[PDB]
Amino acid sequence: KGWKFQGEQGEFRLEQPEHNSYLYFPLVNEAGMMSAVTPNLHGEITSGHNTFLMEPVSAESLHNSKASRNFWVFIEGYGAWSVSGNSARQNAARFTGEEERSAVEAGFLWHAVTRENEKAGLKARTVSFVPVTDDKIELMRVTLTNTGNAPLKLTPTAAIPLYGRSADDLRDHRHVTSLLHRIFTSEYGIEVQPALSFDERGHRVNKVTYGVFGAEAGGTAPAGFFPVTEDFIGEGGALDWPEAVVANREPDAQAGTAVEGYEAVGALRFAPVELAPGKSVSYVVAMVISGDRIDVGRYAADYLAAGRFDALLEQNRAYWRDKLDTVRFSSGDGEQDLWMKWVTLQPILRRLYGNSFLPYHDYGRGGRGWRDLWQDCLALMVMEPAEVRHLLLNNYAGVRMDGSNATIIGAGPGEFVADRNNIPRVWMDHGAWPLMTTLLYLHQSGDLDLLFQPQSYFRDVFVKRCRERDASWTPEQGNKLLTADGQIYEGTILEHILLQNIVPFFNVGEHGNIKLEGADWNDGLDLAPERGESVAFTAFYASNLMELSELLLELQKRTGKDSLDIAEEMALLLDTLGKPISYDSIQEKRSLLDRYYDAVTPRVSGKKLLLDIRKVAEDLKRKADWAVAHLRGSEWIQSKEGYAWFNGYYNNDGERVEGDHPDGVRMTLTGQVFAIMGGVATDEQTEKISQAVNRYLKDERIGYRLNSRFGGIQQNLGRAFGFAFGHKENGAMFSHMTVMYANALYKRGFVQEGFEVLDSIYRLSADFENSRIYPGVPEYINERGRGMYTYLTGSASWLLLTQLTEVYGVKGRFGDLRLEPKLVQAQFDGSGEAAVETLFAGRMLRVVYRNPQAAEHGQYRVDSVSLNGQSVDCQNDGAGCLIGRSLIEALPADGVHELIVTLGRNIS
Amino acid sequence: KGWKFQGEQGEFRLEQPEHNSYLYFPLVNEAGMMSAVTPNLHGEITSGHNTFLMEPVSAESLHNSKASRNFWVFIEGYGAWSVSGNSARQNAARFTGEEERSAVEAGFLWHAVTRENEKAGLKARTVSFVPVTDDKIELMRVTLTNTGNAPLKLTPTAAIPLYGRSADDLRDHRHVTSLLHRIFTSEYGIEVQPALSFDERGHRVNKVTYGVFGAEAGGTAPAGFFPVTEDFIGEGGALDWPEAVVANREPDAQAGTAVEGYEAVGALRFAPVELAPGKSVSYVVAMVISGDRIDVGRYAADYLAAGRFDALLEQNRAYWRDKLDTVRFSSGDGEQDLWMKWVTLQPILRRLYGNSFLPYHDYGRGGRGWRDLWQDCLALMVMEPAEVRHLLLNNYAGVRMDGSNATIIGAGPGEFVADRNNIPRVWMDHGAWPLMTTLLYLHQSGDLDLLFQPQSYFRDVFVKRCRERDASWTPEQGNKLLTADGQIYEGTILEHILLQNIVPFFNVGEHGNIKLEGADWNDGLDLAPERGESVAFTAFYASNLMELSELLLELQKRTGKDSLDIAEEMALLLDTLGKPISYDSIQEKRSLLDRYYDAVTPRVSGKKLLLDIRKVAEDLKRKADWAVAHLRGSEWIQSKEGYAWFNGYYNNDGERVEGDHPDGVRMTLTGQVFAIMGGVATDEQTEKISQAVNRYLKDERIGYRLNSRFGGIQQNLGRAFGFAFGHKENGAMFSHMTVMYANALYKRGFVQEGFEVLDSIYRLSADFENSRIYPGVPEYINERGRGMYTYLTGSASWLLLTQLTEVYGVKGRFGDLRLEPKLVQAQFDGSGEAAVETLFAGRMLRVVYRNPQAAEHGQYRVDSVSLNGQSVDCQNDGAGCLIGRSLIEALPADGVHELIVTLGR
Ligand SMILES: [Cl-]
Ligand SMILES: [Cl-]
Ligand SMILES: [Cl-]
Ligand SMILES: [Cl-]
Repeated sequence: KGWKFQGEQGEFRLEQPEHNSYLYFPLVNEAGMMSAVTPNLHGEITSGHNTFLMEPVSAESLHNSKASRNFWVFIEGYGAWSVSGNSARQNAARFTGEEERSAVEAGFLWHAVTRENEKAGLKARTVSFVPVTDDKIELMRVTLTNTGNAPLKLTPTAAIPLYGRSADDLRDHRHVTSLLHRIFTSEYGIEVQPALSFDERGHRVNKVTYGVFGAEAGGTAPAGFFPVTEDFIGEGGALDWPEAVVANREPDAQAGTAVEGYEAVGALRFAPVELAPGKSVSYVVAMVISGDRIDVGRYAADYLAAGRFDALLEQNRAYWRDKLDTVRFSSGDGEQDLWMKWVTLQPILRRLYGNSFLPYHDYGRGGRGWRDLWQDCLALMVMEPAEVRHLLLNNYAGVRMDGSNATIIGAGPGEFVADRNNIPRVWMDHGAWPLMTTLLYLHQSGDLDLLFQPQSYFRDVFVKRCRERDASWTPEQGNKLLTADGQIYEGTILEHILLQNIVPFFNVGEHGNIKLEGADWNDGLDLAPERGESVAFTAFYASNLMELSELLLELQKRTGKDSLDIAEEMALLLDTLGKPISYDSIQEKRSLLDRYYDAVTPRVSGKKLLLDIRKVAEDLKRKADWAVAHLRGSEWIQSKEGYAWFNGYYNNDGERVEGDHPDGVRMTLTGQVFAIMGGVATDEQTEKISQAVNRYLKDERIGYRLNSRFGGIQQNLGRAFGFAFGHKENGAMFSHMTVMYANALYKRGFVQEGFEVLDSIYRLSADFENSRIYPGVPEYINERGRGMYTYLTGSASWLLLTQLTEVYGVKGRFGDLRLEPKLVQAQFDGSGEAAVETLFAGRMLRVVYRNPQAAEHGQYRVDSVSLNGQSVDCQNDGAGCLIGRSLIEALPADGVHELIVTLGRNIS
Repeated sequence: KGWKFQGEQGEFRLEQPEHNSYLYFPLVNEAGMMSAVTPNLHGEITSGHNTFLMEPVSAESLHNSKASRNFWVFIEGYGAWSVSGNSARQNAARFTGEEERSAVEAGFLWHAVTRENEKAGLKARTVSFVPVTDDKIELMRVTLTNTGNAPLKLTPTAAIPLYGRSADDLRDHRHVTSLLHRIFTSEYGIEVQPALSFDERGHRVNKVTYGVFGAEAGGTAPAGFFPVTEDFIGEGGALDWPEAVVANREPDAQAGTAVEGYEAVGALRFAPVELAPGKSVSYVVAMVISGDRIDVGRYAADYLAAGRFDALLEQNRAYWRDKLDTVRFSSGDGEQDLWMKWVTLQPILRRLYGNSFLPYHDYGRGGRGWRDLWQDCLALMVMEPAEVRHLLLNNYAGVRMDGSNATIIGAGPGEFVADRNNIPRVWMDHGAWPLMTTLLYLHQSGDLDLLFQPQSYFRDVFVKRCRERDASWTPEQGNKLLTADGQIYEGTILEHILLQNIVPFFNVGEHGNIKLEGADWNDGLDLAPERGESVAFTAFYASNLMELSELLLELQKRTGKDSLDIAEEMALLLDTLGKPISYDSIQEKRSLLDRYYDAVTPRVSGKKLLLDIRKVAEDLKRKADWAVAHLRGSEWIQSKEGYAWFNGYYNNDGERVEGDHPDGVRMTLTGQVFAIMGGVATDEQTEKISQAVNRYLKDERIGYRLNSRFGGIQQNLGRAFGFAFGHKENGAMFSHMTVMYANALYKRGFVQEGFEVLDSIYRLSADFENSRIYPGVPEYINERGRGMYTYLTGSASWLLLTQLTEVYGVKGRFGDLRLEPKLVQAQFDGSGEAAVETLFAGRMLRVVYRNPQAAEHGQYRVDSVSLNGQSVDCQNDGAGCLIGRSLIEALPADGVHELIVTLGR
């Protein structure tokens, strides 16, 4: 019943594709055309929240709305027929065993729908893609073929239903705003340019223009048009059975006609044609969004002229092949290797959609959040590392002097927007992710000097981590932290990082773990700001502080830096250097944090202290050691049944969330992941955690759940518990957290367990009968096994990163290349090999692991390593081998350089 | 081919009704169930913005969404079939000449869709109505009849697609919010009660429950259910072709099943049945919204038991017949008389829908605006007068001490909400409508003492007609104007009225007419707050001031009141009493108004002056005379062609809006109406205005336009000009203003002209081929002749009122009954009669005008008047005859009392 890969480049085919609800496929470009296309050509087309070409949709629209893209043929002796099956007549064959043969084929990045009218002897194939040009444009090519024994007489009509305004107008002033429409017909099609826009921006003049144009393959313009939706469908008609097509009416309008005040359709009537047996005719349709009236002449020459569609499709295929060839996996599981190419696409899709504008993602307006700033750097480090350094530098401008950060991202490089009107949430984990991302950069690049670049701090009306409003703020101060004498304060990137991690350490709740604030990574743990605690992310901050300590000593060891320049007020938080407070006292830690807040609000002095890098490291290690001992001694729990794991949470009544409970044990995956990843969990505790996970969270049908079932809503904890169990942030297999769990297991050497987790995600995703999704990893697998919120999920970045840097084990260590395979025997192919092609230190490498002895992980070691046909010496034997960055950089820039790692068995 | 009336109570029928786009019919009750139903059973069902049972829709949804109410029959030998024609199979017959025979019949207040499957020998009839009980409920009865020669085997499935949450979720978090759904099945159907609500109110616990229940005619419960929409439609299915029906699957769920996290459908599978030739089976479906989980047992007993649908439908018919029988017209145009019964319904509909929740009305959230507070009193004064006095008193609490008013209406009696976050618009005409409404009340009731009742004034952060923010404001001031000593200030209703009308007099622009502010009645004249002027409403205020003057002298003449108690600071604005300023000086009028504003901001002193009622009247007449002379002398314009009329507007560049212009003369209807109505236009000017209207605004196809064509957007005037010409506030036949034009013409004795106007509205509305609406008056007739924004339009209140008080001429004069017919000869029936049944001074009267000499208007007069078979004396010959209120009040309370007015030459 499912899709099947064809060829070796990731192309797939699915038979009878409209027999599955809710399917859609993405077409997008950098210019900003963002489309979704279903098996009957429904979906949406937009350049932003305020500029939808086709009507904004959600999931239920995909079956319930008749307004798909469409292309009609009026077939002599048969009548009206949709090339995608979206007509009332064709839809009425569903569930009667009389459905027409159909298929979807797709690739990088294009989509093809096929259909056969056996009765009439007609076949159609409709190819959709977004060209890789600088226009906001989607193209469609319909090819019709006479498969029968006699000539067919056909009258074609393209029909792209238009919306042409803000999603704010979907219902609210939907009809009123239709009165603002202005339609202009020209030789090749229809433009709609509303006179005004009425939406949440207010009432303004509009110039944005939405166009539908078309031509025959040979360049011939349409014979005429039906630009007005109500006239096209006819009195009592609809877009899946429109009178103009069904009664084969003469066109309403020719070129040069203007019509005002009506909903519009890009309905293009082509000349009738006699199609000989075995012959084809094709039509090209272009859907365009532009900032002003369209130069229809240029668009016709560029997109509709004979041969342009085909040339541009080849350009699309080459551009996407080039983007995705930066990472290629090769293993014994060829299907998973191909599925991984789709995973590899997803991080790009998230960037170019702004996590929005696909049917399930029905609320996004295309912006970026704080998390995205750091997360987007993960795939880029592997696939396109040139801009990573600049992004990281810019991102740190968003940090406040209390360690919190701006939460609305602006247009410009390192631009952040203050909202003085809405009191914003603080997410307690926002300070943890930046160091994780930045450390990866440091280890891939070797660019330790990034840490000493200067950067400003964000400043707005909100102080003491949004606990109060500063009465002294003005528009005249601007959005940057100021010194006493009025200058923009600048500190090192490292100063920003230290602040982000040290502040949460002191911001403890009544049970001594770091406060939940408005939520952590689970945005649905939003109802415990007063007394909630994220033990889960206390582990992450503990680990961050420890890594920082190690980082600083390594900076001294490598850079020779003996000193750190830090704002003088931050010396209060590095209490180990002066008069140390008791970290066992919640009162003392909170009081100290209050003194710090007072010292830096509204302004800093601008004086900096130069502090011994070892002494700062020592302070960070004291904090980290304290947190580790506290978590192990106070937050390690056990059920009566005998399983044990880490409590992740305290609720808004100050109660421990996890453990035994009426109606079942309560456990969270999030409470385990960072404990494992960061080392708070001992090896023994990690083994025990994995047993508890497998007992309480691992579902036989849907895999590793985010949490076990809490009965009913949990109004002292979060809105997540209002979702049905097994959906979204309540107990679904939430891919992002599950992948991080696997990553954590691989990091700690629990390779078979890690493998099981990663393999479960793939198996679930690829089990089409239940998942009902195309190749890729979804945001979650739900209670019924369905894949939900496709393509845009951050889990793809983590899956890609984990497969590369943990499973195949190709990763940087201070700029040097560390190779440490964690492949299991089953992953090696019929030639005893598994390989990855990957970019490192500006060179493309094919890292090939040879396991001729077919040893399991734990039974093998690196016997020898060769590069470009020559022996490489390595500065390690245990763990894995380490190759100096110079040897990579010395390779030629052109071509793929093969690096062969031969694996042999262990002695004794 | 249009609708046709059947019988004499306003019931109509339309053949092949789904052959027309966008049709819908309203079903509503006082309890708050608000529904729309189309010929294929689409539309919507809601109790408010946040509590939609069926998905929120606009006009395009009515064809584009498959999620109609539906009822399916799986017919052995034929397969799946929709009783309303909404299946993929049946829709595919449209435009092929193979469509099934169908009809809509409707009445007060119910709807019936019929359909025939000729192939199978099956007929269906589906009746929808909202019971007039205290529940928020819609009922549906489907009756199936075997019209063939052999038994039919039928499997029925009701299917009401559910939404069950806020319109805010239509797309935004549509899917996320589906995860909050909780579905519960019981013996008689399906309940959906979301665990939480996520909408513009925030994230909250929800208890509201949406139910779909059903039974066979005899009370037998459904055999089972398909509560989950995706399971009902099946993989790749849709609501117009759902697998559960099409493949005739066994039910997914029985009573006692709970399902969480999925969009829901009220899909009720009834037991299969063998239907004999000629025989019928019926099913009843109930759609319910409740504040908490539904007592399904009680609903089954009350709504699903054998015979309850029929009893409740009869109760519905009797309730609505009783509401609408308060006004009945009878003339030579029987069809118009019946169409007027639908017009008579509309003011009730506007109240019970809150001008919202019908497909075209896709933005209203069910509240009331300032205008509604006064406008709603119009229909109530003639249909249901008991609460009118209380409403009027409460409404005046919303006036600020600068004559402006609150624009957000609250929950409680005379509750008004401060806006606070948005700097709000001031609508310059908001102060004019209250006196108009109140004067009508005074003349219908005789209750002159209303004018002396005390009332507070509204107070918020906005002062000087929202030109500045009060620096002294806090939450601790509260929502009411305070005295110097800290007391809530109270002034008479008359004080409020005087203020509302005197302030605009001084608030003049650079050309000397009253400032446009954020708009007048045309809400789309919103882009000239700095320099715009509404000459149009300057005429209305001029007339109001003159009527006030007359009112005060009449108060003295009747009440014996020699004094008016008025806040001392308002004496500044009655400058005729002290040191008069020059009304010819814009500077002096504005300066004086500034001194007044300063005197009452932030507080009044609380001291009142007693002022001679004649002297106040004299001040008001001076103002009114000044305004009249200024408008006649400065705003009367003429085109080069020789037509002449009143300029209505100055734009934000201080330019005169109307007159000759490149690409065509610019004229507004609004600039004429109040000039005529209020007397600013002389009789000569009124004749000339009517010629100019007919020349520039009267379209042969669509009737009296609101304005002539201004080419392109007009960003120094208003957003209205961004609408396509002939739509909404840009040049459509906008019924409300056109009716007021007619009213104005009748008032001034231009009866043939008035008749033409009113008759055009009817003809346009009833020309179904173009209008494509059911009986009633629409908000506008558009460029293509289509009726738009049906049912809820305030034009119905004006049409009703004008037909009663001007055309038939049955109106109050200080509580006495004045009869002054303005019927044309063609309006009299074959017996030479035209009549109106109407409620006056608490009695139902049938006023019959007999015109045996067939005289035209202007050629006839009142020869004699008789009441219940006895001669009535009249205290008037000129204008019309006047009957003392006592003679009416002395009549018996039960029954309709006939009052025969014989007309001679
Ligand atoms: Cl067929
Ligand atoms: Cl956003
Ligand atoms: Cl058929
Ligand atoms: Cl509202």
